[PDB]
Amino acid sequence: EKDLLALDKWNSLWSWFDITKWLWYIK
Repeated sequence: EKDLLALDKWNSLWSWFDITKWLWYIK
């Protein structure tokens, strides 16, 4: 059951698409 919202698979997108590292300097 390939889930597009399965956060268990999003963990990989959070390793390179991490903007918090960007917002941590401002927000």
